[PDB]
Amino acid sequence: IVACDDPDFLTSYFAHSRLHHLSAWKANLKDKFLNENIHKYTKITDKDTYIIFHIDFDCFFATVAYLCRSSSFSACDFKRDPIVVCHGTKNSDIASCNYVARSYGIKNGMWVSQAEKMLPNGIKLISLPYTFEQFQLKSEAFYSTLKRLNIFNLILPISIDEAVCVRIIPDNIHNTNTLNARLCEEIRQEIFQGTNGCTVSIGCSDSLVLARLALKMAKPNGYNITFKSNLSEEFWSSFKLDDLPGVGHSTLSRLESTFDSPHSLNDLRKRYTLDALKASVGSKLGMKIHLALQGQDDEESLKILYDPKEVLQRKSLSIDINWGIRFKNITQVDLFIERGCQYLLEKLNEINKTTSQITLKLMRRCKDAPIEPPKYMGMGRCDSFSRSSRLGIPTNEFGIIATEMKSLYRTLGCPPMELRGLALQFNKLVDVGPDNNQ
DNA sequence: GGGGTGTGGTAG
DNA sequence: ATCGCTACCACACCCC
Ligand SMILES: Nc1ccn([C@H]2C[C@H](O)[C@@H](COP(=O)(O)OP(=O)(O)OP(=O)(O)O)O2)c(=O)n1
Ligand SMILES: [Ca+2]
Ligand SMILES: [Ca+2]
Ligand SMILES: [Ca+2]
Repeated sequence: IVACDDPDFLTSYFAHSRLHHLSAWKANLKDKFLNENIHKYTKITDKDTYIIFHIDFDCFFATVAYLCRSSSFSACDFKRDPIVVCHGTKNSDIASCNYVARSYGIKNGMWVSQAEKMLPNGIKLISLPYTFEQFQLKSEAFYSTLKRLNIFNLILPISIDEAVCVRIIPDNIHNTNTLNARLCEEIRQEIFQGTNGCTVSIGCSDSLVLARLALKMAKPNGYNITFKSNLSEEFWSSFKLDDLPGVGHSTLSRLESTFDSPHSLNDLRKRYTLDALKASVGSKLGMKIHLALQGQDDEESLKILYDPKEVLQRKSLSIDINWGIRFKNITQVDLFIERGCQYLLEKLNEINKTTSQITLKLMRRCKDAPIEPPKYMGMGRCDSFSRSSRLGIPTNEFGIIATEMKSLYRTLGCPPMELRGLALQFNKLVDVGPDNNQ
């Protein structure tokens, strides 16, 4: 066991943290895209008419961890057992659950302790460990298969297990549902073969937003083709409000307050007005939802098609550590800040940039919150504080950056024993060119 | 019109 | 036990 004051803490935490893995895998996929396209264009233009195939592994970690499970789980049945992937036994996140588990109401992100209560007696939850390297290998097979099929003009990485794949249709060609279904079935079968048993679902449409909703309707282990010309009340009635991309729990709560608790996207689209929507959730998010309820993308979402190199380019670099943070004094806090800045500077030098602006953010135990929260080593209920600094000259120098980060910590006034989380951010990245003469 | 700050929220 | 990350738009509210 490795405590936060141990030099090996960051290495250990990132080795175990699935959320760190997701972030790192996504960042690597974006960098790979940029490196592979440095001399190519491969951007969608205004003259192109396109179809979106949104392809995503079903219950990704649960599927892979099952297929790669150790001999102690040899008898586990993926079709009949409720399966989760997690580290622990109580207040530990279910990173992924299979569709048997979801039949009982279990969802990704739930704690094991919450999920166990949803099972009737005699039904036992199977908890599989993470298989991080094999998650990545299955991802490799997925992205390799997509490219090998030679059916897409543009393949955009969304996640370790998910890609937006764009097919341009010439005016030349009469696209049909039958042709799209055959492509869906080819993709699904080739990925199933190429990954040695993992399944993907596919949403197929003429917008990014409808392709995402079609993907949800397709799952598990299926495909759905719903173009704007195919839209119906039956389609909209099939979705919850937070099935919309960009709508999470906070936005959902506002929509339910404003529109008398709609229970489907059909309820919402029959009740809303654009003006009332903007007043409830904000101008830009309101417009996004209004357009989505017509099956249409907003301008911000379309940028990934028309300028993927800009959208996928990294603009900031940070670490966040909000688990395991228990320091007794400022000396140990300062050493942790130094270790984090060393880690960040290794990443910054790998991309050959400097930074011009940095931020320290912290989580501090709320005055009335227990010192030991419900989740072992968790941050618990906290107040957040952050402060940024503009550096005089863009730099990659540890002495400058770590000294200023430690200064920023002091300005926020958090006693070491009350600290529950820390974020170190390089907010603005600056190119390094061949001319460095003053 | 231009700039700045810290914070909210989402995704996977 | 248990590994609650992290990029990035949008916002509110401040300056000239
Ligand atoms: N709260 C979450 C959500 C996702 N993930 C990890 C594990 C997921 O398997 C993987 C992909 O996320 P998805 O949202 O695509 O979810 P799944 O693939 O598990 O299920 P599905 O896509 O079938 O709904 O990211 C996680 O660790 N914690
Ligand atoms: Ca998935
Ligand atoms: Ca996914
Ligand atoms: Ca959503």
